[PDB]
Formats: sequence, C-alpha cells, structure tokens
Amino acid sequence: SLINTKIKPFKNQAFKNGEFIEVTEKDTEGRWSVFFFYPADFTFVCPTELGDVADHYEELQKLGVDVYSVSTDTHFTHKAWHSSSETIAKIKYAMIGDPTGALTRNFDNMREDEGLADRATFVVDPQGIIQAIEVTAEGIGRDASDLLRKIKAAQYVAAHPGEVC
Amino acid sequence: SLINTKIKPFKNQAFKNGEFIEVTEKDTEGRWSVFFFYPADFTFVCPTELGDVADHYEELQKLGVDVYSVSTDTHFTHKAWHSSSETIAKIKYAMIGDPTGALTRNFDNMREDEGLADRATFVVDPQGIIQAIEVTAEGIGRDASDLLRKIKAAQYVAAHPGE
Amino acid sequence: SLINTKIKPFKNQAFKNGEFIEVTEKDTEGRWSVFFFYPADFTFVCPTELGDVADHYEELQKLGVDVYSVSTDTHFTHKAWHSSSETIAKIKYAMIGDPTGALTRNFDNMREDEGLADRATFVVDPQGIIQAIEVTAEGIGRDASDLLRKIKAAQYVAAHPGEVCP
Amino acid sequence: SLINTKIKPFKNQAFKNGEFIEVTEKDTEGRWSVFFFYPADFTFVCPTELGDVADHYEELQKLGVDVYSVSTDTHFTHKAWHSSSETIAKIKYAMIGDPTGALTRNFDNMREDEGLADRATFVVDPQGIIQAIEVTAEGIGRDASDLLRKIKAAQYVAAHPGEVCPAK
Amino acid sequence: SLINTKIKPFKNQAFKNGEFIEVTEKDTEGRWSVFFFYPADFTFVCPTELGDVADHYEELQKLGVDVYSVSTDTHFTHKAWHSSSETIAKIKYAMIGDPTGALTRNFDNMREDEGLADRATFVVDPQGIIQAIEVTAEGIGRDASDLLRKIKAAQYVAAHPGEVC
Amino acid sequence: SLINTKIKPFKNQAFKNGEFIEVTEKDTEGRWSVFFFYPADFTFVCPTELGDVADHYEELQKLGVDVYSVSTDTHFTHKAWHSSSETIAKIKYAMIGDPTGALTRNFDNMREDEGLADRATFVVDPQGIIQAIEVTAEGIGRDASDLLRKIKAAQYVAAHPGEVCPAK
Amino acid sequence: SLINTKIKPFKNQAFKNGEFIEVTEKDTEGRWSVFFFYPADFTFVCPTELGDVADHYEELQKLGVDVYSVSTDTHFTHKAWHSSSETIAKIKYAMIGDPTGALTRNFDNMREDEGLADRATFVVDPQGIIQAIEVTAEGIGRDASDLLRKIKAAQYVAAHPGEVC
Amino acid sequence: SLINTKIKPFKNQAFKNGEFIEVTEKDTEGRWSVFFFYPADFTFVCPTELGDVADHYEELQKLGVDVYSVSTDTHFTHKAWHSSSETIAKIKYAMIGDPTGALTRNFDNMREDEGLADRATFVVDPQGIIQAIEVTAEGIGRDASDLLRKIKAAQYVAAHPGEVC
Amino acid sequence: SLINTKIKPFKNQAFKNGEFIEVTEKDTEGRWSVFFFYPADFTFVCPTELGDVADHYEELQKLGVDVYSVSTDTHFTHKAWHSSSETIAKIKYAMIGDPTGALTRNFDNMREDEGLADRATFVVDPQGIIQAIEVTAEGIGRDASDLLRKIKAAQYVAAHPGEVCP
Amino acid sequence: SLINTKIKPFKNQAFKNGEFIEVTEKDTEGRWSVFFFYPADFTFVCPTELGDVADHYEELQKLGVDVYSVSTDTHFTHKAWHSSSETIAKIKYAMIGDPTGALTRNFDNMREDEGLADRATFVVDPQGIIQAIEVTAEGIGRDASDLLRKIKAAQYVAAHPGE
Repeated sequence: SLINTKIKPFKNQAFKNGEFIEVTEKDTEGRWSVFFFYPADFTFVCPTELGDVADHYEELQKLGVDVYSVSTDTHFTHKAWHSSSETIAKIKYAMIGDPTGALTRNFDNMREDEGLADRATFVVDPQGIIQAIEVTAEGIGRDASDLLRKIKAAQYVAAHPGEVC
Repeated sequence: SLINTKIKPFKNQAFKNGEFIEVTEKDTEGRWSVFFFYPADFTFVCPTELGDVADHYEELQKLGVDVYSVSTDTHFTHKAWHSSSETIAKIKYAMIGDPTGALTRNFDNMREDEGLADRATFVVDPQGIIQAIEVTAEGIGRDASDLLRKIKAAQYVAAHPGE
Repeated sequence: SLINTKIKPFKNQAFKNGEFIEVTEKDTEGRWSVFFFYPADFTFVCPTELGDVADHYEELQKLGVDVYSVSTDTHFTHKAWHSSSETIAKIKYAMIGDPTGALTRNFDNMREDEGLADRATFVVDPQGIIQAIEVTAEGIGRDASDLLRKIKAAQYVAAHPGEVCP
Repeated sequence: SLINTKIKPFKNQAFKNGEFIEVTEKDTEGRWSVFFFYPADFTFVCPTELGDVADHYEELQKLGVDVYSVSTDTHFTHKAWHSSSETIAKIKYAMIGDPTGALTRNFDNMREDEGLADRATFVVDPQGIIQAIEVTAEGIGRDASDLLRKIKAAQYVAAHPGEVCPAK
Repeated sequence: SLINTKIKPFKNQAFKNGEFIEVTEKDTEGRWSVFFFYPADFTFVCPTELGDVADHYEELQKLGVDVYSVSTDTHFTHKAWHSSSETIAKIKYAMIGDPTGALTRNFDNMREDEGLADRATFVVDPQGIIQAIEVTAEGIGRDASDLLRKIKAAQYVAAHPGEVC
Repeated sequence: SLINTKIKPFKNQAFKNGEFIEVTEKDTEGRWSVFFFYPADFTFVCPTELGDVADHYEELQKLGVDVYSVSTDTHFTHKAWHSSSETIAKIKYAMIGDPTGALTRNFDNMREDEGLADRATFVVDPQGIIQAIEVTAEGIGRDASDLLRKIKAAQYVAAHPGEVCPAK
Repeated sequence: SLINTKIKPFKNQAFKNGEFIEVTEKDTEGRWSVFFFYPADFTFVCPTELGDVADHYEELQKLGVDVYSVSTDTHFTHKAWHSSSETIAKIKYAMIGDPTGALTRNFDNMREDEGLADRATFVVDPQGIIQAIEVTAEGIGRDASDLLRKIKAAQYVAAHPGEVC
Repeated sequence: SLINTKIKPFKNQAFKNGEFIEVTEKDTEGRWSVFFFYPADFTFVCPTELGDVADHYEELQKLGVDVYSVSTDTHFTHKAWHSSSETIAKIKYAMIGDPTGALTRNFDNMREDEGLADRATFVVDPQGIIQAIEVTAEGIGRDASDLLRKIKAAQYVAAHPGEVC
Repeated sequence: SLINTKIKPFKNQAFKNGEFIEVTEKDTEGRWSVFFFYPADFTFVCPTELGDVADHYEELQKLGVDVYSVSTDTHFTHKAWHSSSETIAKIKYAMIGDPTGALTRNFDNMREDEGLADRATFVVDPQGIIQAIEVTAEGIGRDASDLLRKIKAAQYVAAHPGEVCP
Repeated sequence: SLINTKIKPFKNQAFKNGEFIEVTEKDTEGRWSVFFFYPADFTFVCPTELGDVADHYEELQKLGVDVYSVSTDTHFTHKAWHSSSETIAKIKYAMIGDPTGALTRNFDNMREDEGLADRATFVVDPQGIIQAIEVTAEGIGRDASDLLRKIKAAQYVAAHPGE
C-alpha cells in the first residue's frame, strides 16, 4: 500500500460552501489532511459516510484537520448534488472534482474499467506523509468515529515519538 | 478527421426516458445515428444545443435516426440533470454516460487535460460510416436545423449514388 | 479533432484575382481565417459551395475574415478553372494549390487513397486557434450561411469571455 | 489498493496451538478470513493489536471467521514468542511465518527497506475476494471492535444485496 | 536507375479522346509502352514535348507501342487541358492522372519538394522491362524522334538477341 | 565464488552481550573478521556450529579476530534466542540481524526460495578481502578448529609472503 | 532519379592520353561535365558509344565541356584497351577507373548483380548539378549528337533562365 | 554460492595413470565426486594440496568417491607435470585439462583476468548436487582430512535424512 | 584466419585456355584447390608470381590439384592480359574474374579501400576445408616452391592421420 | 585477413633465456616482430617449427627482428618445456604465455572450441603493421627459411617504395 509515502502534487477544482475554489498540494502543507474517496455523486445509495464525516467536521477542524472528498465527477456536479440532497447539504468541507482521474490515480485508487474511484480514505500528516489508509467495498461503512480515533492517535504519535511500552 | 471511417465497438450505460439501459455499437447497426458530445452536465452554459436537438427529435425518429448525447459524466448524473433542467427534461433520446472516456476517445474527441469531451457531433449511417462531422469551441452553437439538413442530404446520397 | 489547436506553418502558391501569390501562416496571423478544403477542380460536381462562399465574401472581408479555398491541384489549374467557370470566376479570395499535400495534412484532412482533400472547413482566429470544424462526405453540402453564423458567434465570444447563461 | 481483487495462491508454515501446520489459499476457500500483518515478533512495542484480536477470537469464530497473523519471522520464531509473551500466549489462531516475504508481497504489504510487513489487515470473503483493507503507521492502533463491525457488515451485504439505504 | 527492372503494378484514371478510362499494369502486358512524365497541366511552358509526341503517334501505334503521358494532376484536369490548348488537343494517347503520386513514385520520379513528377520518359517492353530512360531538367527538350530511334533499336535488340561485334 | 574480492558496505543491527548495537563495514576495517551465516534461530537442529565457534572465541580474540553470526532473523529474535538456549547463551560475539537479506545477498549467500541464508563462513582480512570461504549443506558440519587453522595460515601468509614451500 | 541534384565528391585514378592522372570533384567545379558510364573494357561489343563521343570531342571541349568515361575496371586496364582497340585509341578524354564502385554508386548506376556500371550518361553544370540523364539497356545506342543537342539547350537555359512560352 | 545446485554438463580430456581419457558429467552420475580446482601446473609452490588428496585417495575410493583435479592447462601438460614432480607422480586420480575454461566457468570459478581457476573444491553427490564448497587464497591450505570428514558427514546425511537432535 | 573452415558457395566467369567457362564450388568438390588471389591485371608489377605457378602447373595437375587465380577484374580483361603478356600466356589454369567482389569477400580477402583483392593464397582440400593460408603486402613475394611443399605435406597428412613424432 | 592492419595493445608474461619478463606492444614499437603461434606445449608433434626458427634466431637478431612464440599455456609451462625438450632448449627468444587468450584473439587466431591458438605466424614492421601472414593445419610445417626470405623482402620494400 501507499502507507508511509508522500502525497503527490495535484491541482483540482472543488466546490466549497457555495463557492468554487482551486485545491493543490500546496494547500495541504503544514496541516493534517483527509482525502475521502467515493465512486460517484447522485447514485442510489445514501451518502451516510460523507454525512458522518460532515457531522464530525467541526471537531476535525479543531484538531486542525482539513477534509477533501473526491470523486471523478466535476465540481459542477458536486454543487448540484450539494443542493439536491439533505445529507450532502450538511457538507462544509471541500468537494474536489477529479474528471481526469489524476488525483485518484495519484492515490492508486482508480477502478480503470469504471472510471470511478474506490471507497478509500487516506490520512495525511503536515509533512505530506500518509499515516492511515482505509478501503472498503460497497455496503461496509467507513465509520467517522474510528477515523477521529486514528487521527488523534496519529497526532499523538507525532508529538510523542518512540512511545515505549 | 474521422470522416468516412467506421465507428468502433463500445458498451456504455445511459439514461433514456426515465430508465437506465445499456448501449453498444450493435444497437446502431442498421440505423442512422447521431453522436452528440458535450463537456459536462450542470455547468452554467445554456443547454440550448441539447434542447434544440430534442425539439427536432420527433422528426428524426421519422427519418429512422437515433440520437445519443454523450459526456464523461455518469448516467446517474444525467438522470439528475434531466430532473433539474427544464430544457434537459425535454430529452427523450439516450443520454450516454462515458465515465471511462472510452466512447469519447473512440471518436478521438477527448480533451485529455480536462477529462471532458469536446463539443462534437457525428452522423453515422446504417453501416457505421461517419458521414458528417461538426466541432465547435464553447459559445459557438450547433444548429439543429443544419444538422437535420445534413442528415437528409446524407440519406439522399445513400439512395442516389453520385449526381 | 483539431479543435482548439494552433495551425501549423505552411507555404503555398495561390491564384487570387488574376495573379499568383504566396501564402504562409504569416498572412493569417492577426486575422480571422477560413480554410475551405475541397477535393478537386474541374470535376462534374456543382461548384455551388465555393460560389456560395464567394457570395458572402464581401460581408466576410467587412468582418475581418480572410478566406482560402484549398485543393491538391496546382495554382496553375486554379487560374484555368477560374477563367473557365462562371461560378468559380466570382471568387475574389485566394485559391491555394497544395500539390505536396502538406497544407492538407497539417489539417489532417487528406483522403490518402485518392490523393485529394476531404470536404472540410476550418475557422481560425487571430491567434491561430481552430474554433470551428466541419467535414462532410461527397454529396452532403456545406451551408455558407451556417458558416457565417458560426464566424460571428466565434467573434462574439472572443470579445465577451465566459458569458454565463442569462 | 487491492480492494475487490482475489487473493493469490500461497504456501506457508505456521504455529497453531502448540503445533506447526501448513496453510495455503485452499484453507481459506468457503470461509471468511482475516489476514493480520505486523512487522516483527519479540520487539519492544506492546502486542496490543495481536491480543485485542485474540480476545475477540471467540466471537469471530462464532461468525465463521478465521484469523491468520503474518510477519516475515519464521514459524519457529512464532512458537518461541508464543511461549514467552503472556499476551501472545492467549493467541489460538494460526501465526503464519513468511521469511521469503511472498505472502506479504502478495498483499503488496512489504516495507522493502526493512524486510518487514506493514501494519495491515485484510478481510477476505468465502470466494477469496478482499472486502476490507486497513493499514496504519506504527503507533496508530487497529481496533478489533471496528474490525468486527466491518466483518458483520460484509456478511450482511453478501447475504442481502441491494438492501442499501435508498436516497432522496 | 530503374533501367532493366520490371514496372510495378498500378491503377489510375486517365483521359483518352473524349472519354475517361482506367489504365492498369495489365494494359501494358504484351505491348511496348512509353511512359511520358511531365510536371503540370496548364503551365506557362510550351507543351512542345507532349505535342511532338502526338505527331509521331500514328507511327508509334504502328510499331505496337502505347503512349501514356503522366502528371500528378487529376484526369479531370487533363480533359480540361485537352480542350483549351491547341497543342494538347492533338493528343490521342491516354493522359493519366496521378494525384496520389503512386505511379510517379513507382518510377522513382517524384519531386518530393513540389508534389510534381520530373521530366522523364520510360520505354517498357511487353515483359514490363524498362529498356530506356531519359530525364531532363526544365528547359532541355526531349527529342520525340530520338525516342523513336531508341524504340526501333530496343525493338531490334529484342528480336535479334545481343548481336556481337 | 567471492574469493579475493572486497566486502561490500553494510549496516545492520545486532545483539552483543545483552545489548543492541549497529554494525557496518567500518567496524571490520583494520581487523580480521569471520562472517558466520546460518538459516534460522529457534529451529530444531542443534546449534552445534554456533557453540563450537563460541568455545574457540577466546582464542580467536587473542588472534585479533572478530566474529559475526548472521541470519535473516531480526536482532530482536537473536536476543530472545540468546536467553532460551544454553548453547546460544554462551555466545559473546555479535549476532547480526539481516531481515532485508542485504548482508546475506552481499555475500551471495541467500537460499531465495526460503528467504534464509545458506551455511557459509567467510574469513575477511584487515583490508576487507575475503581470504577463505566455506559452504555446506544442512547436516554437514563446519569445524571451528579447521577454521582456526585457516585463519592462522591467512595471517602467516599476510605477514610472510613468498615463504611458500619451493618446488623441485 | 538523380536529376537536378548535386554530384557527390569522389577521387579516382584515370588514363588520359598516355599518362595516369587523378580526377576529383574539384576538377568539375566551374565546368560542364559529361559522365559516360559503360559496363566493361575488352568486351565483345562494339565500342561505338565511346568512339562516337571521341569524334565530337574537339567540339565539346570548345563548349567548355569535359568528358569522363567511367567503368568499374582499373585505369591500368583502360590504358591497355586504349592501345589494342582502334576505336578506343581515338579517346582524348579521361578514362576513369572505378574498381571500388564508389563513383558508380554515387550516381546510383551500379548493377549490383555484376559489379559493373549500367549504360548511363550524365550532364553536370559548373555548379555540379545534373541537368540531363540517359540510361540504355545493352543494345540500344546512345546518340552522341543528341547528347550535344541536350548540352546546347542545357547551356542555353542556363544562360537565359526559364524562357516562358 | 553454488551450494545445493546440480552440476552442469561438461566434456574434457584428462590424464589418468599414464593414459589419456575423456571425462563428461555422465561419468559422475551415481557416484560421489570431488572437483579439485587449482591455478596452474609447474608453478613454484609445492603441490602439497594435490598430494594430500593423493595420500587419501585409496580411502576416498573405498567410500566410492571419485576425484578430478582441474586447471586450465591441457592434459598434455598434466602428463608432463606428473612425470617431473615426485608429489604429482603419486596421483592416481584423473587430472582434467580445461583449456577452454568451460568446466571452470561451469563452477563459476574462473579468474577472468588471469585465465586460471581459483583454489576451489566442490563435493558432488550421486544425483549431481553440490553438498560442500571450499575456497581458499594462495597459502591457506586445503586440508584433505577435513575434506574426508565432510564427505563422510555428507554420505551419512544422505543415508539418515532429517537427523533430529 | 579462415584456417580449417569450409569454403563458401560461389559462381564466377573465368578465362581458361582460349575460352570462357563458369566455375562454382561444385568444380572444387572432390578435388584439391589453390585459390591464388592478386590485386590487378595489366599493372606494372612483374607477373612473376602467376607465371611461377604456371611453371608448376603440370606437377600440380599430376597431383590432383586444380588452380584458380582470382582478381576483381572481369574475365574479359583476363583474356586480353593473357594474349598480351608472355608470362601470363603460359597460364593453362582457370583465371577467375570477380567484379562483384563476392568470391574475394567469401575468403575475407578484400582491400575495401581499393576494391582489389589482397595478395593471398588458399589451399582447399577435397572436402572444402582450407588447410593453408598465405598473405603478403605488395612487394613481398610468394614462393611457388613453398606452396608445392605445403600442398604435398597437406596431401600426406590427409593420408596419414595423427602421425605422432618418431 | 589482418594483412596491413596495426597490431593491438597487449600485456603478457613470458619466459626468455631462463628469466620471466613482461611483454607489451610497447616493446615492439620501432622493431620488426615475428609472432609465432602454435597449439600447445608438451604434445606429441615434433617441435621442428620452433627449433627451426631458433636455428635462424642468430640471423634475425642481425636484421633487427624480435621473435615471440605464443601458446595459451602459461609462462611456467614454457619454462618446464624448455628444460624438457632438447629442441625447445635451443630457444633464446621470448616464449609468451597467453592463458587468457587475449593476445591470440587480438590476432583473431583462437580455436574457440579448443582454447588453443591456430598455427599462425605474423610479421610486424616497426610501425605495428602486419606485413606477412602464414597459417597452416597441423602436419603442414612452416619453413623458417621462407620466413627469413619474406622478412628480408619486407625490409627491402620498406626502404625501396614500389618498384
């Protein structure tokens, strides 16, 4: 896996709280980042995973953690899904559009025969190193709580290196 | 250009009049087909080109012509857009989703740096031969009327070899 | 397609209003251009398409739009065809000869089997970018009227960038 | 990642309750399996993750789930570690030895510059398909209860497809 | 040079006395053929070479020789030229159009710089073998009568195999 | 074979008398060294070869010869093995851990299909040159006295070149 | 064909009226040269072509033209032949020996099958440009007088640049 | 090392008790073999190693062990060294000549810049598998006794596989 | 060198006693052959070497040894040189012409700079194996006497294999 | 053949009149050299070729010619053979050992399947140019007299360019 490797440069358009912005790796430098990948906007499954993360967003920002959800849809589609779904509407973090599939391929998370990203979550530290990876098949939910636990644990480890036992 | 070449095999999902279906080159054999490519669903450009083709869909079905609109979005996104835009709601032809971009690259119509298709239209005869091609930059609309004209002329020619 | 790409350098001989001139990409820089390819001079096909463009040439020149018809025939052949056909004689725009096929191939418009160019039209802006492409099989006609509308729309968006939908 | 791909064939020796057995992919067919990778036996870090999984092994087995812990150490070393650690002693599932690193590389889980496996867990279904993947850096712990939840969800979805919450 | 090699197959359209026809290598088998290449139709240069050949045409046809003029122009353009030029209208032999340049290239006679054939004449016997070659720069003329001499001698040497001194 | 070639650079962890130290080729410069490779710690075969070398370690040290036993196990495992085997307990020289198999491959001594080192001994002189090589299949023992003889011969020849018996 | 290209450099030995000399491309610069290739010395075929050229030699030398006969035989063999054959002894121009086949190959005139040059004549102007080419199969003759015509016209066209019709 | 690999096919001439014979791998099948490599015949160092082996030859034949000494010299040289040196004279085993260096290269025992083999000894079982390897620099003697010990140990192991301890 | 290799197939024209014949490797099979290469006919060098071979030809034929002189000159040139030189006229063996250089290259004996063959002699046995090679720079002469001794020795060992030293 | 080409650089050990020395192409510069290759020392073929060259060594040293015999054996073997064969004992020129075969391959004279050199002699002038080459199969002896003759002629030619 990509565990313990440095993220790659990227440049994508995103939808964030009613506005379109540009996100690059420069924007992640010096902060804790979560790249949350999912297959596609507007499908028939409920966005509970994305919603669960939105429910814990405020707490994640306290920890200084930025969140970026990613799918191969465009940021335009994201804006429309954001105003058509009650759950998605709760999202205040950036929703990156990756139509070229480059961000998704950077994380080796592309299903090439579908052109859609897999259900993968990556935790990245301030130096751009992946400290936690979680991948799941459809129906096996990614728990935002366990995600918070891992991040706190990863932040703890960075402050207290070599934790003897 | 691809003028006068045979279209390639393809298998994509699509939204058509409320239902999701599969489309392949096999569904085009024996028919006149129009492949209408555009950049993306839900942007801020007026969907007049798509709606205009819809206004003429009635007439095209009479000439035995099928219409397939194509973008790199999913069929799911087409369904959503079809319920959001009054102009898109008029569409009764198949809206093909090409998330992998394979259908788009078949017609050598991909902007690789954007992951979206260029505004291209192709007219294909019953034998899979591209008989007319039209491509324009954004802001320069495609006229549905001119399309119908080209299609009738294309049909004449096939039944009245060289005059 | 070649949509949104810059035209490539070229150098050909042409017939324009009784004389032989040389055209290069230099002449198109800073101007709007229409490259109108066709298969061949002196064929039994009605020159209706070329004359049709001639009919709109005055308005095109008024709009800063140059026109260049192109075929793999020589510029010598164009002179003859021009003083031979009532329709072709109406043409005041340059008639480029492309016997090496280079100009035609720059636009990826060659029917390699016949050594003749396909029936394609290209609209190029002052910076050399292709903004509109049209290609048709023999017998399917190009409407000069449609070309005019497109050219105007092209000029419009160059002047009014990112005009969102009202 | 390896999500949704089929596990590759393998043949390793392991230590299972005072015994040395062989384990191959055939042993996993028609069963639910958890492949638990860790870097090394006998190190200073508390074998917390290994023990937590040991505690929930009763439950896992009730669910028809087999567990295999894996490291590049040999089975001989696992047997020794199992005799000296109170925590490791409570392990009743198979402890696979992967000295050639073939098993580890099959799951693309090798830290090449160390010759040790990364902290990664893989849930594999009866047809050998990887349904869940978890990888963490040293210090970040893997929660066995979170694993149990995922396993039950994977079984539920296998048994009842499409019963996924409908949108609006 | 191509001297003493067999001509390559070809298929071209041509103009021959009011009508359009198709010439192919098969139309040369068992016959003496002369391929006369020239740069271009409707030029400002005197059509002398082609005309001086039309004159000796009855004679040539008698010796069992066929004449094929070749240019990279189309056959449509040939018809037109054999109607606006007095000298050209005297041509009873086939005027081949070679817009793809294949026939010219078969004879290695293309001026790649211009997409026009060079001033070259070839003599091909019934077996498809080139027995005489003549290439001239624009300006020097190709003597029609001398061509006839070559054909006579070529025709003799063919009848009375290498006659020692 | 690697006879008469210079040893390659290396950096490994080892267990030396209750401690964990690092060992690199720099540690061997200006010294005589014996690199003793074996397949695995904690296995069933009697650690005879390892102990025999342990017994003669006093003598070896009197001669200015350092000993390094090597296996693809980790140093952590060597420390554990050193605490449970009476024979291994008498080892006072460094026990190098080579989990990435880099040291082992430097001496071209890896059984690739097992990820374990072959039974091979290498005598390296002060300038890092390999002067003697010995490799045996499992079951065929390496004699520490035969090793001592070779080492003394290697030192004698280094000190007195050409003093080799004259022919007739 | 090589029509209208610049001759390539070369260095060869040759026989010219009782003595041996060295001809090189430099000896052609600023001069009109005729390269006359023939298969082989001491053959059983009439040396007519070479002899018919010797006759017009005074004339040619007057028009500022140099003549070089070329064969893959050595120059030693040329001296010998210009002593046992009456026709050959009339030659005042340089007889070049081309045993390596380089000169023949420069002019793409080698019959690789036999290691002998084909019957070809080339006209090169002072700038080293080939203006006329003639290749003939063994048997057909190369008209010496016609060669002269070509030279005259070639020489004219060079003086009075392309004179339109 | 080559430990535990199968020897490669070979075919060399050898000198054995006054006679020249041919040795191939077929000759080793079903028996225990010792390939004793050394740099060169007639040097100034004493052949004690080869002599020590000769002293233990009889005992090695009892164990069913064949011995083949090898150097890149020819078998002719071997015959002469055998009758010039008292020590070599004691040798009753085969002395293989390997002038092409193939046997030596088969065992990866060549010093390429010298064209001489290294001081390497290989013990090969009846199935052609190398069970013991010993390599030594000049002056560090190979002890025939330790060699006998290893062979007996290897023969024991083959009769009593998996010797528990 | 080519020592102990089999000659390669070949096909050339030669002049032999007033006529033109064709020689191939077929003619050498079953016989002993001497291929005597030299640089050129009609040169100012004394033909002493070729005539020297002529002088021993009768004894060579008596021994079953054919001889072939070879140069890149044509067989036509050989005829002339033969009826022109008192020395060359003594030759009754075939004089091969190798203008393509193929025969000469088969024996790796070409001076690529001059297009002429080097002064080399090759002795070929009935099975096509080269048993003796001799090459010299211009001016260093080949002794026909030495060639004869070698040929005899060659024939001797073919008849008496592995003759150890007395 | 290698006729008229320049010899290549080489460094070999040799036995010469009781002593071991090193020989390189540098030792040949400015002198006439004879490289005499043969298969192997100690075989059963009469060493007449080598002894014959020895008989003429005296005379060759006068013409300023060095002689180097070469085989793929070591210099050690040459020393031994020089003490065993009465014919070889007459040799006062350098006997080069070419165990790696590099000197032999330089003169493209190796029988690769045997690891021995073919019976070849090469005459090299002061500038390293091979002026005469002679190769024969076993049983067909090389005549030392003919060699001397070739060498004198070679020397004449170098001082009397083309005659």
